[PDB]
Amino acid sequence: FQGMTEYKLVVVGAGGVGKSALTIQLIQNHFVDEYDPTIEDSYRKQVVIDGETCLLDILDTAGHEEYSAMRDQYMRTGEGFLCVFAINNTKSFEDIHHYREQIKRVKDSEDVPMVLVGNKCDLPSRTVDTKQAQDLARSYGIPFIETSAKTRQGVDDAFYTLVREIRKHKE
Ligand SMILES: Nc1nc2c(ncn2[C@@H]2O[C@H](COP(=O)(O)OP(=O)(O)NP(=O)(O)O)[C@@H](O)[C@H]2O)c(=O)[nH]1
Ligand SMILES: CCCN1CCN(C(=O)c2c[nH]cn2)C[C@H](Cc2ccc(-c3ccccc3)cc2)C1=O
Ligand SMILES: [Mg+2]
Repeated sequence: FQGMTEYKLVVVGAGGVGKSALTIQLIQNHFVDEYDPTIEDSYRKQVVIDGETCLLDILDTAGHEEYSAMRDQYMRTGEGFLCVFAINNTKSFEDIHHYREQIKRVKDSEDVPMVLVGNKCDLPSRTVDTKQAQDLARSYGIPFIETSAKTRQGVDDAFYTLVREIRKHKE
């Protein structure tokens, strides 16, 4: 034993779905009301999951980005991916297929650890039903979790679930 296990997590999805708000709620216990578009930012947190101490290295990505060799390079180093849409934005849900294809291409694999995240569950303007998102996740063989970065519903669960998926794949 030379130190805690490290997990490299990448958060992807369309512009404005709440990738940064989810990550800042996890790290700082703070809700960000402002919309400041991301290029690329990285965070670390030590947590205990299923009795194992580990270090989460989290990469928060841009939601609007043309083809970039530099974006492919950091995605290749990711071990697992949170694929985020907003439950009030149907286009962000339709964009999930494109994120999943991008990940499979860069990792050269059909079997990459991933969790589908439906964020902004606190808002009254739902356009994507729970059953539709659950059906999509079942079709991919991955978990689905509903979150709110404002209330904190599901935030720890999304990240911890992704770690559990990475552990299953290693074993
Ligand atoms: N009501 C509510 N608002 C949210 C939630 N998550 C994010 N928001 C709001 O949505 C806006 C965009 O959030 P942000 O985290 O910056 O989105 P992003 O996916 O990181 N955008 P980008 O891809 O440009 O970096 C902000 O005004 C933020 O407060 C949520 O769960 N509920
Ligand atoms: C230290 C400077 C570089 N950073 C920036 C921020 N860090 C800091 O501690 C910090 C504190 N003050 C300012 N920065 C933690 C961060 C650790 C980290 C996160 C993510 C990844 C990753 C995940 C997926 C794919 C590829 C890579 C790999 C590593 C990091 O190493
Ligand atoms: Mg962001």
